Amino acid sequence: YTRVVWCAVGPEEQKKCQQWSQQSGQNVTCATASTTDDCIVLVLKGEADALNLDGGYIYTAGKCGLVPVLAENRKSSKHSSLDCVLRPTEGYLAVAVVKKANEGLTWNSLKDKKSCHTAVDRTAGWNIPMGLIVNQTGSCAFDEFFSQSCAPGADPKSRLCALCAGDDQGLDKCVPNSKEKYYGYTGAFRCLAEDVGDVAFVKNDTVWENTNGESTADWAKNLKREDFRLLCLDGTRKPVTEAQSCHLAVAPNHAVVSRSDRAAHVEQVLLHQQALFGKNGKNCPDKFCLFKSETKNLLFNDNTECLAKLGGRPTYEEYLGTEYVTAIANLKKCSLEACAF
Ligand SMILES: *[C@@H]1O[C@H](CO)[C@@H](O[C@@H]2O[C@H](CO)[C@@H](O[C@@H]3O[C@H](CO)[C@@H](O)[C@H](O)[C@@H]3O)[C@H](O)[C@H]2NC(C)=O)[C@H](O)[C@H]1NC(C)=O
Ligand SMILES: *[C@@H]1O[C@H](CO)[C@@H](O[C@@H]2O[C@H](CO)[C@@H](O)[C@H](O)[C@H]2NC(C)=O)[C@H](O)[C@H]1NC(C)=O
Ligand SMILES: *[C@@H]1O[C@H](CO)[C@@H](O[C@@H]2O[C@H](CO)[C@@H](O)[C@H](O)[C@H]2NC(C)=O)[C@H](O)[C@H]1NC(C)=O
Ligand SMILES: CC(C)/N=C\[C@@H](O)COc1cccc2ccccc12
Ligand SMILES: [Fe+3]
Ligand SMILES: [Zn+2]
Ligand SMILES: [Zn+2]
Repeated sequence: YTRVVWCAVGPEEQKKCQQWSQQSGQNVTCATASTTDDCIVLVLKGEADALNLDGGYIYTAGKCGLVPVLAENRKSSKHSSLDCVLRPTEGYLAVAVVKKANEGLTWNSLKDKKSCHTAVDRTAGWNIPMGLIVNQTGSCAFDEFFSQSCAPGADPKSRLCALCAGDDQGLDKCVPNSKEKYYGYTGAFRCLAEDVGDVAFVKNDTVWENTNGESTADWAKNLKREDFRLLCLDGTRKPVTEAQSCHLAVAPNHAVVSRSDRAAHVEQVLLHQQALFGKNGKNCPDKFCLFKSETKNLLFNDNTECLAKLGGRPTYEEYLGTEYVTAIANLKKCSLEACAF
């Protein structure tokens, strides 16, 4: 009680966690796994308490009895009167992004192109676009739709991993952690920016955060918003300013999950942790900021303003929404209920 073990995915999340652990006075400690699924297993066993998950994994976790505790909440124009912790979460926009110079590439001509996914089983990077594609083609052969992909977490020797690059040394090709060059929102967008892939499946925010000087990372320094287009489902292409009307779906925010028996305790610690290291935390800019990691989205997305209370004490199914749960169920038919472990 009062002590929470956080599960870090990969070495860079471990390093961030160790620092947070140090600054928390060991009120938070760290477990590390190579994959998010392994972190989920550590939580089930009771060897870790919590990690922040994409909605695709909240679905995995939820079937195993884990619960949403607090959600990532980003910058808002509406509800602005309300305190961030009490403000409802809005959801992010899942988009398909292409290079402008790649003229005449539309939603309807993606077959045999090269693709960049955040990771297998993630909302924007996988579940939404491949759910749409399985539906549209009436085929479960989503391994044969694109000529080559980087989809971290797929078989490293299938074409779904052909475009993945591994780490500094070429090791760890296609691992679903940040050692993979093209892992996650930032990695998938980089995959597109370097013209390894033709399309990246990311969220609206990723384009903005890595273009027009917002990043300063060497691959992203010279990236310009006007050089990218969104692919809409009507066959159109739009500027990245038109995400409201050109997206694949609205995605439930990333959320902290814990075993239901630990939820209350995890919630209490985390609220106090963000008072100290969150956006206006006592200690953030000065000693440690929970929600920064130079564009890398380690443990939390860099654009998190705060972690919000849920309210309505939602199950994972109500948190994800029936719309999203049925999408995943339908897609998982290709690869009807149980915990995977
Ligand atoms: C790909 O297609 C599948 C199969 O249709 C989609 O599942 C279908 O989509 C709709 C939208 O969620 C579901 O209909 C709804 O269901 C409830 C009660 O059934 C109803 O009250 C709603 O107003 C709405 O009519 C439908 O259940 C579902 N069909 C099946 C067989 O499950 C799936 O969503 C698609 N995948 C993606 C990413 O679009
Ligand atoms: C580690 O956790 C303990 C217990 O929650 C914290 O101790 C409390 O600190 C606050 C602020 O200093 C006080 O108002 C309480 O009276 C303390 N006692 C309790 C409730 O046990 C401690 O601050 C935490 N350390 C860090 C740096 O996060
Ligand atoms: C797409 O994402 C971007 C980046 O998150 C959003 O632009 C931000 O909007 C907030 C408040 O709405 C502003 O205060 C920020 O300055 C913007 N960020 C940057 C870096 O430009 C944009 O609103 C999103 N669009 C949609 C349709 O959701
Ligand atoms: C008690 C419940 C209803 N309240 C908190 C959560 O459900 C919020 O979850 C959600 C978070 C983000 C997007 C979402 C889209 C549809 C439905 C729920 C979403
Ligand atoms: Fe996501
Ligand atoms: Zn919409
Ligand atoms: Zn409920």
